[PDB]
Amino acid sequence: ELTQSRVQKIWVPVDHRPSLPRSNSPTVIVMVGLPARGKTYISKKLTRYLNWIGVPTKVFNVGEYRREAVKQYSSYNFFRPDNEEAMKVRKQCALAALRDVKSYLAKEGGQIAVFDATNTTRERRHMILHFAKENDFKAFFIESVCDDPTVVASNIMEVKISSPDYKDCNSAEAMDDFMKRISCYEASYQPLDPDKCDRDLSLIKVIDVGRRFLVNRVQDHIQSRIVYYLMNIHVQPRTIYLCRHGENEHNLQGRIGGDSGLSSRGKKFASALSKFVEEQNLKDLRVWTSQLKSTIQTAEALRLPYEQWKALNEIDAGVCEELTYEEIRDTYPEEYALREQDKYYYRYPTGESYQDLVQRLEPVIMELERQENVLVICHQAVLRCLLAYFLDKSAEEMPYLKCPLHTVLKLTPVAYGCRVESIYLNVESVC
Amino acid sequence: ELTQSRVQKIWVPVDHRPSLPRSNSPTVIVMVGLPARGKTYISKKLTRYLNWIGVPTKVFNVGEYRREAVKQYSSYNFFRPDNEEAMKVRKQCALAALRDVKSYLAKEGGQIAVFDATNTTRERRHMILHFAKENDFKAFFIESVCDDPTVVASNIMEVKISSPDYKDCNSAEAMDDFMKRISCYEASYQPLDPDKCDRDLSLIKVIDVGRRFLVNRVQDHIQSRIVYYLMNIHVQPRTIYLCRHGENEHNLQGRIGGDSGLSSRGKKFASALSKFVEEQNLKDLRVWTSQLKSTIQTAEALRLPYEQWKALNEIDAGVCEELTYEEIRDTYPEEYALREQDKYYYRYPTGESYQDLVQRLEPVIMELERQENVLVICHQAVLRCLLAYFLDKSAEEMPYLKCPLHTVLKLTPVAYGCRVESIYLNVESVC
Ligand SMILES: Nc1ncnc2c1ncn2[C@@H]1O[C@H](COP(=O)(O)OP(=O)(O)O)[C@@H](O)[C@H]1O
Ligand SMILES: Nc1ncnc2c1ncn2[C@@H]1O[C@H](COP(=O)(O)OP(=O)(O)O)[C@@H](O)[C@H]1O
Ligand code: ALF
Ligand code: ALF
Ligand SMILES: [Cl-]
Ligand SMILES: [Cl-]
Repeated sequence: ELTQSRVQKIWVPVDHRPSLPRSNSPTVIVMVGLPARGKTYISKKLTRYLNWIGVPTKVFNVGEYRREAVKQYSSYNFFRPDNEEAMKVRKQCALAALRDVKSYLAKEGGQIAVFDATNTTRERRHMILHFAKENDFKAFFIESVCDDPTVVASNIMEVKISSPDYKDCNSAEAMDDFMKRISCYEASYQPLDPDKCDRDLSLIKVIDVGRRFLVNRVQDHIQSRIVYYLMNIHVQPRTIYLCRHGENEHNLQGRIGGDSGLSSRGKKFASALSKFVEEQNLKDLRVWTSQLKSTIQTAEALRLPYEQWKALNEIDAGVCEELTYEEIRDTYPEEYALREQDKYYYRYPTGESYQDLVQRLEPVIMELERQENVLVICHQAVLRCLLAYFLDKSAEEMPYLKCPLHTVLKLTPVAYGCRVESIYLNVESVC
Repeated sequence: ELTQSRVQKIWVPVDHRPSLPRSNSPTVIVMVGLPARGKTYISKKLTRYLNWIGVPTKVFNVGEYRREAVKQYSSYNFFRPDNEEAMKVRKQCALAALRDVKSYLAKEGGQIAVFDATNTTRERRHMILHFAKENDFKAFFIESVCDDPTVVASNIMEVKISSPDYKDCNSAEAMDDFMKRISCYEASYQPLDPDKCDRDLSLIKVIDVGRRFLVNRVQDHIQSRIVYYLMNIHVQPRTIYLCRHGENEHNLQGRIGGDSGLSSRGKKFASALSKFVEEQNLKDLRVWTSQLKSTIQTAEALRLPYEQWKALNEIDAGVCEELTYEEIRDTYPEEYALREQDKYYYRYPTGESYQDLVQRLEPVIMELERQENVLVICHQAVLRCLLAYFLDKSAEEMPYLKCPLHTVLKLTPVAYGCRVESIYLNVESVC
């Protein structure tokens, strides 16, 4: 005796509860490396990734604990190794972060805590290891090694000088301060040593902006997924454009899904998309579509090579496919109402949830990380899922993100994330 | 104007051909390392993987060229570095393999050539690099480093002593010969050096049976996928059991697909499966199901924890879902006949192909590589796809593999692959 859950449609054993109804290991990811090595960029982008694929992850940025504890930054003097008081403030900030890590993992349902600090000494890492061990937490280390002066300078310009630590600073003096800050750490810096001392630690060393990796003792599937991700991201700037198919005939009829073709306005969008792309004047631009006709017709207007992904097809509405929202309310009032109250987890009978979409889209996201400029012509539910990943929107908000017809979303890197610009292509469509 | 292809259902631009109709880089993977380091095991298992996911791959095992050129092996004396004639035979075998690599990649449609030899000197690798460069082939190196005497001995016992090179040998003398063979290579062995000399090569060094990896300059998505795979396989023995759901009510009716429940014989299978598993007497056994009721009912009979994968659900027959094969022939004679002539690539309208299945199953296969003992309770088309991967069956044969109801397929490692044993659980079912 199994029953199907109403929202997610999962078969579960009938729990004929008795008259008194009665009701693995979390991981600490330890960032390691000199200042302006990408530790915070990695921490946030990895966390963005892990949350989107359904692993509860949170960043514990010790520098933010320090900013909050100390109130205003004046100089690199705070980071001198001979600075006894600042050392103990720094240490207290780390312990306060660790307190919060313990609470997040052991009491708030978190799976992955990203412990973002320098962690450049064996003694500090021994301290974190002791803490993970006493809490039954796994520990995975990510060290970023970058000795290239151009990359470090560029990192300082891009994220440091505009930091609230330097609000009372100009660029040249910000840069000069930050360079001296970095030199404070150099004498005591003990890089991870997997071939000797760190033999037994689970780690990845990311070398020269991802050109080279050293990987030791991956222990489980989450570490395995983390490593895979870290090995496929790159820092060089690029643009991602996302749009729906031009309006289609089912849009005109208010019928959901199917495989209908472009209306005459959908085809006007497709020509305008073509003019938009040409005006972007990109050296190389990849174009991706789903396998549904409306996206492929749209891409055909571009006269560029394109590639079809079945993983980009619109959410499968199962028994509701091809129905209007009025016929859904009437034939399946119960299904309509379940969906409205739990829109992310809700599965159409014999169809999909947004949650299912996320899993189908995982390889699309991994390949997008590998690409440079890309235009993705897709579908409402798909686009929302992709946008949530790029803009770090939660599961609960994902199915409501605003993704109208005939509008390009243009995503560009700024600092520790993505900026979105909307470009409406001035072609009417149903609402 | 787009038309949908008949077999694969792909939208393509109508090719209104004129009256005269007119009609990237391949990769050489270079194995590196001492004898009995797993080079051939890796070459074959990687190739098995790449072919199953649709990348045409072939192994060029230089040792097999040498076996064929020289006729009978007597001793390690053949591999002495002072052996002028054998050196030139070895070199000629390598060049003949390279000739075949060129032909496979440049003329036969191959994408990945796995060049399986020792390749232990910088001079030999320079030679292969020159060959890839002059052919416009990419080159990716995989070195296996293993200094553990227990692993090397175990490798010799498992694959070497039973080699046709040692047909006129007993174990002790086979082992002794092979150890001296290995020592021939040690003086001239130049390991890959990514931190200096090999700075510019695309490579992975696999260290101590996958405990540690060094990765340099992954150039593209195929190398990226290769690395991911190599990092998630392990050599320790284990068993995989595969079976269909116990017979279901749609089986009884000859209706395909749906989400029907177990018949009374399907439930007798489920109890017997339970007794079969208990008799296997495994320490730890993972159980995986799809999200369709019939597999989950089957797993419930086991009283073990199990995990549901949507990726394990039966092929989606789209418009043919829930129809009998007689109603399919009658309503869709054309679809019936397209399927019969091209069964792997054929997609049901609004449904799936075996090809689609393979893509959905990729993460199931990657996680299976990470596991130890696993029982997968699934569905006919799924099981066939999985079996093809484990038994290295081609795409064309995959949809015909024999996968009857109420029968466990038990897969165990032997040498460079998997052995299958069939265990019928003595419970009748429709045919
Ligand atoms: N692996 C890497 N090596 C060096 N720099 C990187 C890496 N990944 C990202 N970056 C750069 O790091 C910059 C941000 O540095 P940040 O993360 O604030 O450093 P940290 O936390 O180490 O002080 C971004 O400009 C990004 O381009
Ligand atoms: N990374 C590895 N390191 C060491 N041994 C391995 C590795 N991977 C597989 N093996 C073992 O290699 C054995 C087969 O060796 P083989 O592939 O014939 O070696 P080679 O081609 O280097 O002479 C198998 O028993 C398998 O267990
Ligand atoms: F049918 Al749509 F975005 F409107 F996939
Ligand atoms: F319905 Al089956 F194997 F018979 F999935
Ligand atoms: Cl310091
Ligand atoms: Cl030799």
